[PDB]
Amino acid sequence: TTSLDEVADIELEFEKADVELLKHQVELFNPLYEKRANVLRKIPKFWPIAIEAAPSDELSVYISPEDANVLEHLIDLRVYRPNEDPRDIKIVFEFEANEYLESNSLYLEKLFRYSSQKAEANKEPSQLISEKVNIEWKKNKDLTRAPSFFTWFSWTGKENDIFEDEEELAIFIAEDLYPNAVKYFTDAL
Amino acid sequence: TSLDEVADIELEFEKADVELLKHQVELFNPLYEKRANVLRKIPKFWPIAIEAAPSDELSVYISPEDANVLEHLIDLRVYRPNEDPRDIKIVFEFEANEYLESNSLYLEKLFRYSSQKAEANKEPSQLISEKVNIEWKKNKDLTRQTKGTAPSFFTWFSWTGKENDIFEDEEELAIFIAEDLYPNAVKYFTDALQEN
Repeated sequence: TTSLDEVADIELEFEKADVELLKHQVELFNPLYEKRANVLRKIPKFWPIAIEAAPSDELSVYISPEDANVLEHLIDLRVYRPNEDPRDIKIVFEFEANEYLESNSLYLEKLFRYSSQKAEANKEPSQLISEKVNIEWKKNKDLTRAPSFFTWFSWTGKENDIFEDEEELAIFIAEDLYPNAVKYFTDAL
Repeated sequence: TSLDEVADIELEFEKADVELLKHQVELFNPLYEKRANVLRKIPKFWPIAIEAAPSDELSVYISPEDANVLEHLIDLRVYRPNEDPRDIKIVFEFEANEYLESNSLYLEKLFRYSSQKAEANKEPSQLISEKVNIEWKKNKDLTRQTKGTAPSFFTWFSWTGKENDIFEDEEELAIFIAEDLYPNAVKYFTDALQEN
């Protein structure tokens, strides 16, 4: 067992501490977020304003002028880490009634699961996989057919192992947009 | 208003970030010490990891001559030794070389989180620091450059943040060392080791 072997093993210990730390983060921030979320819902167009105020190259860049008409009715956004593996992120979008989305799809939920295999096998690592989230577009308002922001909901990451815009966006929502929504909104004044 | 309620809540988030960082420190302190003991057995680990780290955050500030000094960097440590876990101490240790006198082989730079500075242009300046004295051997002082306007990496040690600028690249570098290079060092090293 070389020093090179020791280092790789110790790195596995760091991964476990990372998971322990996220567990603690989950306990800490869940009540704060729930409490924040029910105040934010009373602030008209809080989320499209915060998204617009967020760095455009992180999100705004992917949003059509038409995508923006849908997102104008985004009334709620939430991020969860609901699984025993705290690295899985669940992102929720809720829209008020509008001209584009059938009312079944006014609530859209997407789950990104940490993958052992994908993480194990540039090399800026891709770690996340997801299931296609179905959207019922109103006839005939389907922006999924430049590309629409809403195509992000079909991404799976199971086709290759490149770290793509969709996965990076998922992390931005979870680790930046969501914690900082209030700062971004206030920046907008 | 319901926007002044958001305010009160936002202060709770701020208390929680700090609580969370405090837990992080107790959690990782011994892991870093264990890791550091093994890394010291691995020659050139730090210059190899510095080199493999993203160039746009680090090696861009490193002239070839700087790099030559860094070939002799035998240890790098980051501490959060104070009450406020946002205070960072960054420690460089060098083996003997042509550039540093023996009492500058150990270089220590502390950054304090200043809430007054942080209260006052998107990732605004939050840290303050003291100049770290470096004793250079005769005619080896890399910070002494008039022409050749690009500052040696080593001018970073004199940054204080006590008088403010628009951006503070130096602070950005400090955070990168603390929050990216040091935690991801083994990952970076491994990328190089396995660029086969």
